[PDB]
Amino acid sequence: GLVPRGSHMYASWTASMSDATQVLPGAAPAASQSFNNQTVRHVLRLSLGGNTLRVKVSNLFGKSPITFTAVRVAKSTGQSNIDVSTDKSVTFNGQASVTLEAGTELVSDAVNLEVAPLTNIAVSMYFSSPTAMPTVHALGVQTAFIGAGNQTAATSISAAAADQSQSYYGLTALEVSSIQKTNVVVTFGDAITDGYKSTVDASKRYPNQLDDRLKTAGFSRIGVVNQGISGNRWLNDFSGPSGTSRFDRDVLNVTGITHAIILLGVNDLGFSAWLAPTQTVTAEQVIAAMTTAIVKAKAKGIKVFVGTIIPFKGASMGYYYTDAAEAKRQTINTFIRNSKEIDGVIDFADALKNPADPLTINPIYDSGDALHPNDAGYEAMAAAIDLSKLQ
Ligand SMILES: CC(=O)O[C@H](C[C@@H](O)C[C@@H](C[C@H](O)C[C@H](O)C[C@H](O)C[C@H](O)CCO)OC(C)=O)C[C@@H](O)C[C@@H](O)C[C@H](C)O
Ligand SMILES: [Cl-]
Ligand SMILES: [Cl-]
Repeated sequence: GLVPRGSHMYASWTASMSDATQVLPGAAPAASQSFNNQTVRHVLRLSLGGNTLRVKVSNLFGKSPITFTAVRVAKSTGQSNIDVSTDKSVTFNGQASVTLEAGTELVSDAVNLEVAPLTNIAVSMYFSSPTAMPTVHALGVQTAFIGAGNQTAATSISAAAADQSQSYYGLTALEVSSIQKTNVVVTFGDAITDGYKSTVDASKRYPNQLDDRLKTAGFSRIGVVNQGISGNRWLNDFSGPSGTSRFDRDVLNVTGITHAIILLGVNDLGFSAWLAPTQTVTAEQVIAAMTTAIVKAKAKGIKVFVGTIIPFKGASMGYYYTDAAEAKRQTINTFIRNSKEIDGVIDFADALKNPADPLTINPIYDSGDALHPNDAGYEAMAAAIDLSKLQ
């Protein structure tokens, strides 16, 4: 019959936030990016279409307030170009400018812009004042465009090509409304979820390719949002807040979440040889963190899938991969494969391993560093997933 007409918002695109000034123990301080009387135009791919949208901005890791002088949205026509006929003001309690205190985030008013799944929109921000922006999604795998003055409504960004970036600045979610029954699948992880080594501006991150499979199969109302952070660890901050500490924000609190795919831990194992020797952790400590996350998500009624840790022998031997890291990987994967608490295993390790040597990534899927898949490897990750799990 007629679908009940009550409208609801769903996360259509997400980006997990990191503090660009946070560094490893003993490391030299790191400076944040700043803007001063400048516009940043971001581009992002929507997983879910619908009738209206809203924008979530962030000063989560600011050390002082920031003021978004203007925020605008439009359909992207490639590079920095927009369809000016679709340009809309993004307001916050009716105001075009909004100030976020340090440590806070804010979702905008609804914007009347009809959008389709797997299309790109541009979200443009003007900062009139000197604005420090430590709150970023560092690894965007996507070009952002920076220019002088308020260009938020301009057809393109006029600037030098050296002013571009591949990060997202203070932009963390895009939510879209619909009356239809809708699933939201959150992919939670490290660089292998974030999509490091996939082709920039090509939407070839593994969650993008999973999304492609869903829409090709007809499931336009099953969305996939990305909560990976390159370099992320369960148990310790850097890169990004620890997985344990960000799970509530980046998984449980995602608007409309129904399913989660968790793939995290290789950095907990790999960082201790050299990057962070004071932060050695056991497989048991990783398993305990996973357990608490699984319990929390199941209590919220989320379907929880855990991926096996992909082989990584050859990845900076002696300085990331070690015999100790391999032993812990096998203990963790045994735990995953035998868990009766999770709703299912997604065996990424089995899908991507080298048939000639199961401790290495299949050479046809190796980006070249023995750790991160290439586009074909991210395609193979997506292909391994039983879409019945996401219903
Ligand atoms: C899964 C995940 O999240 O992955 C990534 C981290 C991972 O890349 C860490 C490295 C290994 C280190 O580099 C190894 C050191 O280099 C060894 C040192 O050099 C030895 C020393 O020189 C001897 C001197 O005697 O994994 C690798 C490459 O194996 C996530 C993220 O950080 C990627 C991001 O940073 C890319 C952005 C554009 O920055
Ligand atoms: Cl599966
Ligand atoms: Cl399938």
